[PDB]
Amino acid sequence: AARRALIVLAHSEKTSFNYAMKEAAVEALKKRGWEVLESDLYAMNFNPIISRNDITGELKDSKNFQYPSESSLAYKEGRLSPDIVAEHKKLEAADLVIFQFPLQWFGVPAILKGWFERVLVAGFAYTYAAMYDNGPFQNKKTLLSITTGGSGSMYSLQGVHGDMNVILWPIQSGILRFCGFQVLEPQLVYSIGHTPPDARMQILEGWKKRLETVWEETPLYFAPSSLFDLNFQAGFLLMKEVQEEQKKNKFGLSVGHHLGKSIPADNQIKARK
Amino acid sequence: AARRALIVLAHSEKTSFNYAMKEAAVEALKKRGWEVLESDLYAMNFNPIISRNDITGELKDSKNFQYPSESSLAYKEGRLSPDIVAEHKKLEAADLVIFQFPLQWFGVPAILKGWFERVLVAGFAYTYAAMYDNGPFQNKKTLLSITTGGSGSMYSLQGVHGDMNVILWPIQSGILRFCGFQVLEPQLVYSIGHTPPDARMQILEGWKKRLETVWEETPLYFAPSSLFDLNFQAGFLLMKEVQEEQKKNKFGLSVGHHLGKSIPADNQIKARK
Ligand SMILES: Cc1cc2nc3c(=O)[nH]c(=O)nc-3n(C[C@H](O)[C@H](O)[C@H](O)COP(=O)(O)OP(=O)(O)OC[C@H]3O[C@@H](n4cnc5c(N)ncnc54)[C@H](O)[C@@H]3O)c2cc1C
Ligand SMILES: Cc1cc2nc3c(=O)[nH]c(=O)nc-3n(C[C@H](O)[C@H](O)[C@H](O)COP(=O)(O)OP(=O)(O)OC[C@H]3O[C@@H](n4cnc5c(N)ncnc54)[C@H](O)[C@@H]3O)c2cc1C
Repeated sequence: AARRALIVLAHSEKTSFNYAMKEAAVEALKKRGWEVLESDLYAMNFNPIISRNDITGELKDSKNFQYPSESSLAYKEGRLSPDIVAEHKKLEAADLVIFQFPLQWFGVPAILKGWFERVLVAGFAYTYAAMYDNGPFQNKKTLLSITTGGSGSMYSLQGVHGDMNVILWPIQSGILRFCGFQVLEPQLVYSIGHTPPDARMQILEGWKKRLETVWEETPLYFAPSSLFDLNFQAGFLLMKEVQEEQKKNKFGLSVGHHLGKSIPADNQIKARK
Repeated sequence: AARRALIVLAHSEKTSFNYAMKEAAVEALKKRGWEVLESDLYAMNFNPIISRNDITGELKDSKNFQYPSESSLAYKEGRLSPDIVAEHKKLEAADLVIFQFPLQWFGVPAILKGWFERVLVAGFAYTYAAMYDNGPFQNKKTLLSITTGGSGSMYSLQGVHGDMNVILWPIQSGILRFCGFQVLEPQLVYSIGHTPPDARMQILEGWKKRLETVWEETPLYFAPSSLFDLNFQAGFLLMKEVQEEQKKNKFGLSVGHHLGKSIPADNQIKARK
């Protein structure tokens, strides 16, 4: 059941808790006989910006340059930048992809974003035909390990910043679910700048221990594609019948599919129903 | 009433609609006697990645390096990287900041995100004391001009991707409202790869015309800070009384503050109530 796992880290300092959280996981997975691959973006000095350099050879139409087309084509033609391929080879091998990073401006780190924008190529990572539960990565599992500066309360429903589930949605459903991944519960660590030395260790211990059975956890619930007429005809809308039935439901499905009703609960924070 | 405006563009090609949308705005504001400043990030070859190079001189504690502290301090001590200050000077002058960019992975472009993470320094852009409607930029107005590859329907409540409002929330409330900005209605252009030549022009015309009166539009509604006990004591929670009262309300306040109830409407797309 256990095999290869990819750990993507987005942090410049080796003295950070984010780096700790990194080694911990690596150390953990290894003991359980896994095979860990790493993409320490800051270390690799990975390139975040997307440009016509990601492609090799004739640019087809270098006049009215368009990245989406130029790249998915470069992909099939195997003319993609070597540093971008390097990653694909890793993704192709990883069964479990883990993203370690400090929450920055309600989102993912610039350098990480770029990895998404550059690595997750159309044709490889996704296709209008192969979206969400049809995505290419449906056999792989992924989760987010985040480090927050603010406090847990700040993200509660009555907190200043608002529901944390909303924040994760764009990342978990928008990028990972999109591509096909099975999104597991996110590892949330609030304000480590406030947590004392003890807790920090117990947190690393909890981390390690949670990894002993990551592969056996249930994924987060995202609205299944079946509920939609996935065609440019219907406009990719929730099927009339499904809308019909859903009318009898008091709750929405997921954060993005609240359907105007009350949003479930920790739909994006806890895996269950 | 009219004066300086900053336009930040995140697009590599000068042949893109996003570039069109950019000149249009510039051209428009200028006719109305504005003074336009620009930060074509790809052009400027702006640096997106955040690291200890953004600081000049002695790094205080270059042992357990921590970017939040090291930077806000470099800010006050005027020891910030020159390219980062260049922007600050622009922000300080701009009355209206407009962000033009193609939606990428349900978010902002890597290079743009970096600008956020690097330019919006603590002490200048925000402070735990000065957040949201207390933010430093409360006198400036901002809006997002986005270009989507997918179709409008795809983002509807019954669409594959889900409510568009959720997507914008992290950006509009999380970054812009946070810092103090008055967030105006976002300029949404869905799938221009499908819109015909005509529409494209009319869209640019609409754009132009909408700018003749941007400064007079009403901002989007975000839950006012007054509703919270903004202190590390209470944990920045919605005041008990406010919770009390809010109990009689059927709808939540904003996307992030849905308070478990039904989310208003185009709280993030249309400015009104
Ligand atoms: C541009 C930007 C935007 C941001 N936006 C947000 C935001 O929107 N919301 C928010 O909440 N926060 C935000 N932050 C703050 C950020 O989330 C925190 O600074 C970050 O998560 C802290 O994690 P870290 O791994 O860097 O750890 P560090 O700051 O280094 O802190 C780790 C702490 O644990 C100690 N430690 C390190 N290694 C170990 C180990 N192995 N064992 C035990 N103890 C150890 C360290 O000494 C230190 O006290 C932002 C920061 C930046 C720069
Ligand atoms: C990494 C990545 C992630 C993405 N993620 C998403 C996503 O999550 N959701 C999504 O919906 N899309 C996504 N996209 C697609 C992206 O949103 C579109 O490719 C982009 O918005 C198109 O805008 P553009 O300005 O580049 O225009 P272009 O692709 O260049 O297209 C402009 C069109 O208008 C024409 N045109 C150009 N200038 C003018 C002018 N002055 N007057 C009249 N016509 C003109 C052009 O000939 C062309 O047909 C992603 C793309 C990438 C590369």
